Amino acid sequence: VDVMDVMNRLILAMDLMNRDDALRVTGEVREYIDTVKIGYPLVLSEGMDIIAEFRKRFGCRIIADFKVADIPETNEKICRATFKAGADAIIVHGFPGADSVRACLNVAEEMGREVFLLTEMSHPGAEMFIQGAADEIARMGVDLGVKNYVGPSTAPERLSRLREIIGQDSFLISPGVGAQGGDPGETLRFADAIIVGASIYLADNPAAAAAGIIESIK
Amino acid sequence: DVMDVMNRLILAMDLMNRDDALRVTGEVREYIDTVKIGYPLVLSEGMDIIAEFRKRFGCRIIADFKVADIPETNEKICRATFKAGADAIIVHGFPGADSVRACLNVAEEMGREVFLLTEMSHPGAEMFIQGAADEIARMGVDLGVKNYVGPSTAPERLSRLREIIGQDSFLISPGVGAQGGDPGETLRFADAIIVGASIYLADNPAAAAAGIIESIKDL
Ligand SMILES: O=c1cc(O)n([C@@H]2O[C@H](COP(=O)(O)O)[C@@H](O)[C@H]2O)c(=O)[nH]1
Ligand SMILES: O=c1cc(O)n([C@@H]2O[C@H](COP(=O)(O)O)[C@@H](O)[C@H]2O)c(=O)[nH]1
Repeated sequence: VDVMDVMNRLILAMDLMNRDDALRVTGEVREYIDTVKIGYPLVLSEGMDIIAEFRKRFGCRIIADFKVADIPETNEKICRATFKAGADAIIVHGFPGADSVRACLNVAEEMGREVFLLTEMSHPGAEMFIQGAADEIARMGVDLGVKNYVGPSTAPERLSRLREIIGQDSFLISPGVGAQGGDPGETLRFADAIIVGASIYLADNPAAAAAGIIESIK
Repeated sequence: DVMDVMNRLILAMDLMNRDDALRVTGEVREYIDTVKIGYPLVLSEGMDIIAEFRKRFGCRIIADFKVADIPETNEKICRATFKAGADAIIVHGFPGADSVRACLNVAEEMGREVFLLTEMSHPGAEMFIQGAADEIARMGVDLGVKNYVGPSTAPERLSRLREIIGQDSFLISPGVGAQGGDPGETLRFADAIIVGASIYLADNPAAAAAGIIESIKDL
């Protein structure tokens, strides 16, 4: 169906692990972004309440990057807890199979939230097992009506293939830009938005880093 | 040398509120010294629940977080988890060797354990995990991983996993009870069984745990 709009096509990966730094750095770049990806590094350090804190302080969409990868019954519980904490969307692994994905879709439909299917990863180890399964995982998502996908900026031809599988109407976001070597502009040939973590949050000047990224893709 | 689990029985504590989780665990505390805590409880009550279990029950805690990210992020997850007091963490092997090593690095630094999840118990595991499982297990063996998780619901797969990891490795196995796995059959290959809802949702959890141990008193 209709997919979300991400301001400036840029999603902040907020993986700092203390609340003060996470809030401060996010504050520094709040003018450039309306969507923040929060994962386990921050949540396990500060608690699930950090999600509602971000939404209230910044008025942003929160994607919970929890790479959900359990059996269906447990996946439903994880999704329910996560959406109860205010997350707008959750990222789910496809490698555990269709029942595990459907469990997440069920909860997202009930609660009016979104699932992102992680089809392929950005790190070298992804080549061992994930890469060979990635096209089939993406097709599994398409066949189940998944609208939102995550694929790797560090493998542009794989990202291009993913876009071909999911079609032009699906929403695609892509990590590995900056620290992992992915290029903002090239990634946006295929992705609707890029995800950027440390090259912003570890920068001497995070606002300048975000502004520079946006300048390069204006 | 690997850990010893009292009565070869690990409680999967997947209740999602603190009072029920603590109470039910209290009911069965005499039967077990090792509890597996996952995201259902942790995301509902906070990471402080791990230290609470260790202090109240004196148990080993396995954090079932199915860690499945890039190496940099895996390191962060493991550090947060071990800082919260977890004795061990469960890590997926499907994201590959660098991602597993990141977890081993932190576990070595902090004096804790990694369990490698090689194969899963639910039907969807057939789609992608099953075909990779022997290679994931071999990857673990080649990296010196000593602790493994494999499925009670696929006994011949569990047997194959034991053949790959050898007799000296430690193997725990979920899917017993609710998912149809049998305690005794599973313990032919696994060092311990993991049991969740068939204990924690029972009308009488202590009776359920006692019944399970009674059925394996022989082993
Ligand atoms: O394939 C993937 C999937 C991810 O979610 N990620 C996540 O995206 C972020 C990347 O951060 P960074 O820009 O600092 O490399 C991290 O939160 C990481 O866990 C990734 O790097 N590769
Ligand atoms: O392959 C696997 C791996 C698991 O960790 N688990 C976990 O083991 C537990 C099984 O609980 P139960 O006995 O209620 O089915 C759950 O916490 C689940 O997430 C599993 O069921 N299958």
